[PDB]
This record gives sequence, C-alpha cells and structure tokens, in this order.
Amino acid sequence: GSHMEETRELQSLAAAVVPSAQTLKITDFSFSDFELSDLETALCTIRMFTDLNLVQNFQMKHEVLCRWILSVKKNYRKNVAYHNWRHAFNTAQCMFAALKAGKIQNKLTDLEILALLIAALSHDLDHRGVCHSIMEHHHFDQCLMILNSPGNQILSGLSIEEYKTTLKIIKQAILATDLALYIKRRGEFFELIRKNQFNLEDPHQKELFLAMLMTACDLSAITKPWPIQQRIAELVATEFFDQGDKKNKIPSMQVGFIDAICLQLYEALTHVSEDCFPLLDGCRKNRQKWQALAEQQ
Ligand SMILES: CCCc1nc(C)c2c(=O)nc(-c3cc(S(=O)(=O)N4CCN(CC)CC4)ccc3OCC)[nH]n12
Repeated sequence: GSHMEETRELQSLAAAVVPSAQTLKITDFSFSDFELSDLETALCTIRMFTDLNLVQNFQMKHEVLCRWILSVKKNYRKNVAYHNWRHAFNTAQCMFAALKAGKIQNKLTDLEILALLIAALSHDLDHRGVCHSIMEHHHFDQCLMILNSPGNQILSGLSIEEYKTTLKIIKQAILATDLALYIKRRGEFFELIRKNQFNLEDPHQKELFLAMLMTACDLSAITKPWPIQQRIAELVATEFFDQGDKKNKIPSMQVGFIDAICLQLYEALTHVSEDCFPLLDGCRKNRQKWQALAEQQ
C-alpha cells in the first residue's frame, strides 16, 4: 500500500478500542480468522501481548507496538498461499491459547513468552519456499531487522541482558519451525516424557520444550474443526502447487503427515499439560475424517 494508506491503517489501529480476549475468542484452540480483517488480526495481536502482561512488564508504548505489528504484517512476502501473515498470526494465536487455556504460561519466564510470541508472528517472513518440500528452512534475519527498525523497537524497555537473551530465544524459536530440526530433536523429548524424566527446570530441556511448542503451534491448523482444517489444507496444497508450476492423493497424504509428524507431538504436549488435550483431540478427529476420504468416500 501507499504511504498514505499505511498511515491511515496505523491511525485506525492505534485509536481502536481493543476488545477483550473473550470477545475476540483468541483463547479458544478452535479459533478461526477467516472472517477477520487485517485490522482485526492486529487488534487480536495487541490483546495477546496485553493479556500475557508483556505490554506492562516491558513498558511497551501503544504506538510503537501498533507500528511493529503493522510493519511485520505488511512485510510478509506477497502471493504466498499458506505461509503468510495469516498463518503467522494463527501460530501466535495458538501459542496464546496454549499459554492460557493450555495453562503453559506458569511454566515459562516472561522473556521466553515475549520471544515465543514475537517468533510466532515473525517466523514466516522472507518466505522462499523450496515431502522434502515441507522441509523449509526459516530465516530470522528479517524478524530482527524489523524488531530493530526505527519506530518499531518494542524491546526498547529491556535491559542489555534481557535483550540479548530474548534475541537468542527468538532465533531458536524461528529455527525450530524448520521441520528437519523438529524431526532431529523430538526423539529426545518423547523419551524424556515416556520415562517420566521431563524436567523444565533443566535449561537444556526447557529449550527443547520451547522448540517443540513452536512446532505444535506452527502445525496447529491440523487440529482445527473439520471445515476449518479442510480450508487450510487447501491453502497448503495451493502453495505447493504454485511452486510446482495429484489432488486424489491428498487424503492419504494428510493421514501420513498426521501419523508421521503431528499426533505424537500433540500426544506428548498433553503429558506436559492435560489442558492442551483439545489440540490432540482435534488432530485425532481430522485423521478420522481424512482416513474416511482416503478409503474412498
Ligand atoms: C506447510 C507444510 C507443513 C504442514 N502444515 C500443515 C498444517 C500441513 C498439512 O495439513 N498437510 C501437509 C502435507 C504433508 C505432506 S507429506 O510430505 O508429509 N506427505 C505425507 C507423509 N509422507 C510420508 C508417510 C510423505 C509425504 C503432503 C501433503 C501435505 O499437505 C497436503 C494438503 N503439511 N502440512
């Protein structure tokens, strides 16, 4: 958009009243953004930061937060069917739901939460594309550029060390969305859980969990109510077909993706917190739906 248009958008956002988390429904794991305008996703984002006490705990100026959110949004690579602002926004919303409804908040520090939210919203910036097609390598560089860009520095209130720590976690969180990295480190996570040895007090295990949580939120579309999951799966297919430039196999592949990548993760997450069960439940239900189709409806 033009300079004038971007200015009007910022004006509208900054002056808008931010509805409660309840009104926005961002606490629900089944949340959908289909009917929301970009402005509304921005208000939802502000609410996430607010109810997670980030605005307060880190002294974020309203205007700066609004500007940073809009700067992240407008900077998403255009013409990408799935990995775009909406997916990033949804990843952040799932993170918020997991921290609140999933009750994972009290297990993390304010800096880890700060970093996780920022990474969720920024992880698909500078999307380049590429089975092995779902093995994308993410890029945290643009995330940091925007975070450090004049007028958008929402971490300005952090001490030198808090800032250095936050950036380290942000980098780890973004890289964690690389499925190759998830596949590489998940074995350790699953075994710790299986042997009742999972310990969040252990720095290494805390870091491992944060990476697994990023993956869970990044793939959460697979847990949504059927009609919603069906539409987002179309977006996924469209993105791959756009790179290509078939469909009768989608059902079988969805089941394969769920069985090989998703289910065990949501099952494990449920062990860390039973309240995250909905994600597992939604995933199981979508597997059944896809299996029915695969066996030929
Ligand atoms: C964006 C890529 C990651 C991702 N996120 C979501 C929500 C999805 C999703 O719903 N579906 C896919 C998704 C995953 C695969 S796959 O590469 O894993 N495929 C199935 C498994 N077999 C091995 C047994 C290899 C080939 C294939 C197609 C997919 O989307 C089809 C619409 N990927 N995906």
